[PDB]
Amino acid sequence: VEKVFFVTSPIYYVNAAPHIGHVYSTLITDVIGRYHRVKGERVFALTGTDEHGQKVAEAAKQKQVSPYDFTTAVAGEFKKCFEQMDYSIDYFIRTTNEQHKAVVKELWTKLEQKGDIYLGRYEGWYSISDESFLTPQNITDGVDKDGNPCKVSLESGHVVTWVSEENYMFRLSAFRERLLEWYHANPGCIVPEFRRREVIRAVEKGLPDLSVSRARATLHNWAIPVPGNPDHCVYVWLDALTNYLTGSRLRVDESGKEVSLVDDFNELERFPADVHVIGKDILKFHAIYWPAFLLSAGLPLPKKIVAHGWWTKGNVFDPVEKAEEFGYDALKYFLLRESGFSDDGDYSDKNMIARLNGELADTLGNLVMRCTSAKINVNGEWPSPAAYTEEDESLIQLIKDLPGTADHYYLIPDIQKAIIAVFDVLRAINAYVTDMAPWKLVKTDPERLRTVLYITLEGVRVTTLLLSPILPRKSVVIFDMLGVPEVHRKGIENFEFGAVPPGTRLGPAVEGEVLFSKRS
Ligand code: MET
Repeated sequence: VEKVFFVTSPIYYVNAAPHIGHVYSTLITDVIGRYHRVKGERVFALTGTDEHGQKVAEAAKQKQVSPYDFTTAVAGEFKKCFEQMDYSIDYFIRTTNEQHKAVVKELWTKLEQKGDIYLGRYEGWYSISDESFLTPQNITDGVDKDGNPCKVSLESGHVVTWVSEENYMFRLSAFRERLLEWYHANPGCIVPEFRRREVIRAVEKGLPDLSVSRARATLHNWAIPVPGNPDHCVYVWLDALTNYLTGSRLRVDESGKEVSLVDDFNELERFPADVHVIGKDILKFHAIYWPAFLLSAGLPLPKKIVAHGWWTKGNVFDPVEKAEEFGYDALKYFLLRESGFSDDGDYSDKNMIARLNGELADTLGNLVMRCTSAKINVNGEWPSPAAYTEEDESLIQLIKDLPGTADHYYLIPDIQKAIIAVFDVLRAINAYVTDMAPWKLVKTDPERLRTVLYITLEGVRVTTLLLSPILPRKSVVIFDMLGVPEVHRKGIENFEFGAVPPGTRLGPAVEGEVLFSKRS
């Protein structure tokens, strides 16, 4: 039952540079990973690059560079981007890696031996930009790169082309009943629920067999050869999906480089994924194809697929530019708070500033300053509380209930709802402080201040602990200001109210230090 918590992002295409969609997907992956480490579990978080296929090769042809140099360069830009964004991903995987290819061949061979791969033809539409097979119902009319009539995808609006090849075929049609059993037996396996319902409808309709090879010429020879048939290459998505299996089997050193590939996945206790984070654009591949391959191979199926609301891939939005302007943690807070499982979000500077000023500065920041202020907290310590009033007890109840509420939300996972829950408590704590007016209590009633101050400090600690996956740097600052011992900054034991004992001294002040500075 207890294993390493395995969380993954999709592996991104290297045809263009890093951008918001990749940053978001990896941010979600990172936060889930961070939450489970704070909870005290073992974690392996995976991200990477999808480097083979027609469109990557063509993207490299256009830049007058060999596919090897082009992919190695762009992968480097992705790695730099993720270091810059301050993630805590455990490993970065590239499909060009030899161990990955080893695993692909191994999986391919398994599927072939079970009788689930046969030689056939695909005659039909294809989107090179989505590397996706389409039926005629998923295309319509549109405009070429030059401007002529042509066909485009209803899915993405990218150009389609007709394909008539002799291909290796995966017997996907044979897995319809089993996939439907899987979805019905595990009704939390796809999130959010309306995307779960979408998948089920699709599979109910019926499943065609799936092309899993292309002729080597079509792919510009930039792909993995099919075992025992050099004229064919492995489909970029069988290749790409398999990264999760590869990553589950790689021992990794202290610096982050891969070292060794185990034979049996159970050695490392990662497979299958506990959470696959993906965009909505790639749901069919993760919820239909991937499990069908795993069923064919007799491999365990993933627990959860979370499909967020942005399609994974004169109006620029540069994450690193904005994080340099508003702060890293602040931008992360905004991206995770502004949207759930929909595109709609006012990603404007007006709204980024509204939430920076309203929530992060006025609600969280102001509250940290009030409970550490030398005017209010005169001894610079956690006081021992006196007797609790019924109003005190109501706030204490909220703080006690928060961990279990936030835990359920983080496990769904619905990170927006987990933030909202924490901030509801932060608002309540502010309301309580304005009622008790502890600044007045310093002169008039000191025994009472002890109680008010203790509750405020402990509320700030518990909320900050649950926000630490969202605001990893600022949570450390906050804990330093509160003087929270290092041991108390993680572990489910410290989700409990009263974990930091009275008499703990605060961290020292800096002359005019601000936590979140208000902009405009
Ligand atoms: C197995 S995840 C693959 C995702 C795909 N390379 C994309 O960027 O959309």
